[PDB]
Amino acid sequence: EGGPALFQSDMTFKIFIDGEVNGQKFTIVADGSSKFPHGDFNVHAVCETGKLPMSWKPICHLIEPFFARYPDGISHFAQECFPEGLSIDRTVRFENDGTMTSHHTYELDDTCVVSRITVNCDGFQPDGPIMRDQLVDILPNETHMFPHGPNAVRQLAFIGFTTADGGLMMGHFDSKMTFNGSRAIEIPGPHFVTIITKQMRDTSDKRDHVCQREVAYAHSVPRITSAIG
Amino acid sequence: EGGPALFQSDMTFKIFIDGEVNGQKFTIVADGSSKFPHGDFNVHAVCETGKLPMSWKPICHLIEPFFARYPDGISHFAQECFPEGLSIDRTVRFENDGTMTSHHTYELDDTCVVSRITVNCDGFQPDGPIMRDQLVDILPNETHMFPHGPNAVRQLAFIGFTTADGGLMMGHFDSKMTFNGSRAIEIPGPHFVTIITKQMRDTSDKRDHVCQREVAYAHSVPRIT
Ligand code: NA
Ligand code: NA
Repeated sequence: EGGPALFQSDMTFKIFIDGEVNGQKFTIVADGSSKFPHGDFNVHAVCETGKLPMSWKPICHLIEPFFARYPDGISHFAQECFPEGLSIDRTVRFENDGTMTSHHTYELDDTCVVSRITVNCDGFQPDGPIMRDQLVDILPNETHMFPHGPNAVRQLAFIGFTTADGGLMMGHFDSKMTFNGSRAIEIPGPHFVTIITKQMRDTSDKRDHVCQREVAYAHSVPRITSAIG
Repeated sequence: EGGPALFQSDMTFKIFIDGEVNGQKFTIVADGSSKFPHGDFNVHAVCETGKLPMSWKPICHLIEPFFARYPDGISHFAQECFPEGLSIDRTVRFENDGTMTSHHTYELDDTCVVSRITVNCDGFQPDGPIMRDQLVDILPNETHMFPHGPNAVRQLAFIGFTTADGGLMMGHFDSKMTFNGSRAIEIPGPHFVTIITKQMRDTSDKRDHVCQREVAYAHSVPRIT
């Protein structure tokens, strides 16, 4: 078919993030694993440039759609896309402050997916909860997957973050995933992928790092036909 | 006695929509019932000005949040608002198209809920998918509910409609539900309400007649560690 074939074993992945927040460059490298059947995976992320000038929380969606556990009967696009891979173009528009714009590419290196991401963060308030690291947790969410022309899928999401003063920071996530090949590919119908994300500190690592576990799984909701069933 | 105690019965409801779309005034008088434990209900939507001048599709959300089946661990704000009732302010932004701004009030009549809605449909493309009635299916969605201050909840959603050309027109839905009381009211934490709707264009006479079914229920999602 046959991308899903390749992902039937336990994979590794490596992430290279080249970023810019308010004219200030930063670099994040990450690695982790996803044991079959997937949909529950951990990543260790380190800031190469010493200290991250912002909250690690908004970085969560940067540090693997092919690792979400999909169901039998919904087509797993991210996985279909290999070996030739896929690009992602993504904007996160945070209400009353900055926009995160990223470009991703994914290559398959045996049982290792290599991810290369440039990210720009502009218009972020230097006093705000993101720059001042006042973000407490990442809200779970129901992202919405929509077929998009012949080579793409579109992921729309509301990503919310709890602040220190108990309020809420809301990002408008819009993410295009484009298949790199020219061959026809199966494009899944409208569905959902649920994403729950927790960021933790490992006492082991002295570096500016996070460990991050994501539980992600796809699902659909039964359409009604008057009765329906 | 307030809140969900009022909803422990079977119930009807009534909707009055005063609207306009790029000038064209229209009134809708929808009516329906919902049956304990609710979460699945029908509405009979009747235009009192004859022809609805745009698709009936984007009107789905206009034609009952208290009729969602809420599980036990999740506070049902829409119901807790009663008797005092609830007001709603709602914007829906269509990519490359117009914006529905609506304002709803709700009032309890023992076991009947009265809905009073105004809605401006503006900036809509005169030849686009909505005005040309080119939208086939209303896609289902997982609306996101968030606490919004001491007396409100915010509902965010992407409401997709499939077009004639087979593609999808996307609505960015932002709706603020505010308790109209001074009394203290529980605000639920972040959750979701799954909404599934099916629309049908019931036997046509001097008026646009429309039937709609909606399954709608609230849920949380897992948490880690
Ligand atoms: Na599919
Ligand atoms: Na609750």
